[PDB]
Amino acid sequence: CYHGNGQSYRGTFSTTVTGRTCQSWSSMTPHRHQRTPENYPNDGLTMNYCRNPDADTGPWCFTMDPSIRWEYCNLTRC
Repeated sequence: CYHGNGQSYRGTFSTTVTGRTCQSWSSMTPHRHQRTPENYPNDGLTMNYCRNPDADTGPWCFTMDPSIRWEYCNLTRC
């Protein structure tokens, strides 16, 4: 679990809500994006971990599902 909007979340959980696997923020595969550790160095954008680099309402991620752009992660607001 995370606190607030999980802005501070820097945990190693990477499974979407639907049991789908989180894509690595570095990788442009399958979802091509700009939320990179490279564009946002102080965000926690490590590997495929779940983060909220964007003032979302909980920690989310880009999905390894070519069909699913992104989703929240299977976490709970501590």
